[PDB]
Amino acid sequence: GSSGSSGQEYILALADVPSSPYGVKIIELSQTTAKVSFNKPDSHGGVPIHHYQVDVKEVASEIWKIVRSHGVQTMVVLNNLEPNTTYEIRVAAVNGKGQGDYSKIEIFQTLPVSGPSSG
Repeated sequence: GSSGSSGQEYILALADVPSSPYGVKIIELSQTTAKVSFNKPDSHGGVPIHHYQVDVKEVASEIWKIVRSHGVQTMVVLNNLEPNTTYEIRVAAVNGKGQGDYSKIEIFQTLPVSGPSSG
């Protein structure tokens, strides 16, 4: 029939990448940080997702920053951002196969600095 390593290549070999996530929205937005909460993808690329790839950057800047999570969580907080500024973030599903597709580009604007003294 065949030689070399073979056996578990029935479907796991003809598998595809996971679909783009949904429900993505910023629940906790700050002047410097920004929390992005989303829901699992309506479907997976055959194999179980490993992690999510998030890419955020200023609508004016041309540098995309990649921030990986610490697991299969659908929630991640961003940092190192300027207040009163807007940034475009996109959530994608990355698995053994790879980075399927990016979800509807999201646009969030940090809060305008108010003061360190609770008011």
